Amino acid sequence: KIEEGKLVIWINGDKGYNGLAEVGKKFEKDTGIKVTVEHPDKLEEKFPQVAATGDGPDIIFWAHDRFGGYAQSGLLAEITPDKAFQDKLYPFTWDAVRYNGKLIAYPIAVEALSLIYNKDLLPNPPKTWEEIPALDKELKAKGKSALMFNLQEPYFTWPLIAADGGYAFKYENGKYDIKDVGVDNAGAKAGLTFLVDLIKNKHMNADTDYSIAEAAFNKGETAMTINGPWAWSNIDTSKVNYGVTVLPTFKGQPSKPFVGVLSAGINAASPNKELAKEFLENYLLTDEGLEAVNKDKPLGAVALKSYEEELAKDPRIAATMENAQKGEIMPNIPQMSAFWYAVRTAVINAASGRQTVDAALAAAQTNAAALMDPHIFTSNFNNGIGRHKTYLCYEVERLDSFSLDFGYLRNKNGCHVELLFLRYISDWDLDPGRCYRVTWFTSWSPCYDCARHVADFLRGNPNLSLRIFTARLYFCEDRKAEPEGLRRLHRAGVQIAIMTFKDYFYCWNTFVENHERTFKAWEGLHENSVRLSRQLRRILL
Ligand SMILES: OC[C@H]1O[C@H](O[C@H]2[C@H](O)[C@@H](O)[C@@H](O[C@H]3[C@H](O)[C@@H](O)[C@@H](O[C@H]4[C@H](O)[C@@H](O)[C@@H](O)O[C@@H]4CO)O[C@@H]3CO)O[C@@H]2CO)[C@H](O)[C@@H](O)[C@@H]1O
Ligand SMILES: [Ca+2]
Ligand SMILES: [Zn+2]
Repeated sequence: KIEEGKLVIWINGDKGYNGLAEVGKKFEKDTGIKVTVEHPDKLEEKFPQVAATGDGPDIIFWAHDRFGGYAQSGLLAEITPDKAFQDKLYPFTWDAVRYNGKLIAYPIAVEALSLIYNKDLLPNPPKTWEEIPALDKELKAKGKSALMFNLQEPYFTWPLIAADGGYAFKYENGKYDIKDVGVDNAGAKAGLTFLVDLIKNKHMNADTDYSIAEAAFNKGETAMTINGPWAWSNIDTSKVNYGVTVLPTFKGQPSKPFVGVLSAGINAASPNKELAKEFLENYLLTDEGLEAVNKDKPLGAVALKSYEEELAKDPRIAATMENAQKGEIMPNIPQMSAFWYAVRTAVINAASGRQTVDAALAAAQTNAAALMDPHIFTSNFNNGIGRHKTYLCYEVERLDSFSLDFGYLRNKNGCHVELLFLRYISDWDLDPGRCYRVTWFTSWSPCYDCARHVADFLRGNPNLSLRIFTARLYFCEDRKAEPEGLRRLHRAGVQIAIMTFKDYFYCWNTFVENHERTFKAWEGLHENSVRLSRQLRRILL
């Protein structure tokens, strides 16, 4: 449901979407092809929903942190720029859009948050966060506040949380450990506690959003703020005398903002994949293109070497790059949106008092995971009681071993969990140059049909290993076909086993929102496990 011979673009409203629409005009004049530029709310949320059915825009613009998700779902076309073009752009920006061995998007510009001060109210901006209270007291007397920034988005408070030692996923040896999450470590709590204490002590209000803070600073009501390049335009229009310096340090260490890389990706359902490539390579990622945009609203430090050398003379851009170096670049992995949704809830609740810092950050670590209700796990994985629904917990590892994703799903819409997993892993289109191992923890054995498709799919993909651990056996009677289906899976190389306490214990700690409560085994677990183990042993002979 996407029009051919036309380009629709989605970009966020805080970017220079008018500047971009002009590049679409130049492009239209030189080709005849119309270029619509829309900027819907929550476009980053809307895209995956529409794109999954063959609708959506041809090009989507967002920071790169959300693209691994889009790629896993099979929503992005593979971009393929020649070696000549890849030279035009800084190497490290290409690395930000590298996922699953492919390039998934075109990098446009590097964004990072900076401290923005009013020279008239504060000629010397504070070097530490700890001054801000005394600074706010000194200023409150004159009818002004010291600092105002958006507290409704974790992006803006992340620099303070990350400073003392908070982090998203541990990065070591070039890879990300998705099981080592550092949102609740000592550092995180320290930085966030400072934030809350500012709110308790009446130096910041908890309800301050983006528009409120932007209006405060642009009317000279608050001495400082914290924002990105995109904000500079309206500060100019307001004729405030502003500087753009380094984010203050916390406990001696620098604030570590998450660095975004504005990126264009192409809808895999687009018929206009060529048009999009032509537009992005030869009209936007040029000198003329980026300027048209950067004049509407600043991009930061663009990815285009030629045009960046020119922009880097700006002292504002210098500070941006200084903060970016101090900080880290955002991971692009699918876990990132979950992480962002989680951290968001923490800062809001901790800031409003609904929770304590320690409590909020605890829940964040847990929420960022795909976790089951404990009642649902016990209700369904009991090896003695047969519910009429199937649950599947899965882990997907890479044999280099190293885990890429873990989650759970249940049968839905008359669609068995086995076929649902097949779609999820097909859509992903894993790099066939490497080897992976899929592990299922399922509550029922697979029906006969699904045993075909899983066997077919596995002979279709020699580089995948499947291990199924099951709680019960479905229709393993002699007047049923299912028992052979388990042999056919076994012959396709699949390791089938019955779950045991070790397995239930692992699942309890991995796929369940257990609240630290220890796994209590049910009466008949060890007996049922033993009985079934033999019953299976009898099937695979
Ligand atoms: O929870 C309710 C909210 O849900 C939606 O917000 C989500 C996004 O969908 C997530 O992707 C994520 O947002 C990240 C964002 O992905 C990340 O790039 C960064 O965004 C910066 C961006 O780099 C910069 O260019 C500029 O646009 O500012 C952005 C920050 O505002 O950080 C984001 C998170 O702070 O998480 C959010 C929820 O936090 C939906 O959009 C919301 O309307 C909804 O309320
Ligand atoms: Ca760094
Ligand atoms: Zn089935």
